[PDB]
Amino acid sequence: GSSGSSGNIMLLKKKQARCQGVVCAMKEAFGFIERGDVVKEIFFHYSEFKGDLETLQPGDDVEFTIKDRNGKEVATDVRLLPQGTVIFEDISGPSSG
Repeated sequence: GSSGSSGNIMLLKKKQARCQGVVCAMKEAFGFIERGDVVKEIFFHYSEFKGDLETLQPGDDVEFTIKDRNGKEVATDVRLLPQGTVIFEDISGPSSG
């Protein structure tokens, strides 16, 4: 009997896709994100924004995931993006992401 309950072994977790842009609108309740290659924008609420509401300007790059929201397309679970030009360092490892 070879067929049965099997497990415990390497597991590949390759990334799928994502959508990011630039915070063009700055308000004390909600804002909008602008796209580069494409011209599609969405409405994101700061309440969902998971970052530093204290220091966010002028328009730090941000990420989001378009869902199948009924009515309009909004961005849920917004997460700020990393700095632009990366700088060398002495931290060799798997890194995040």
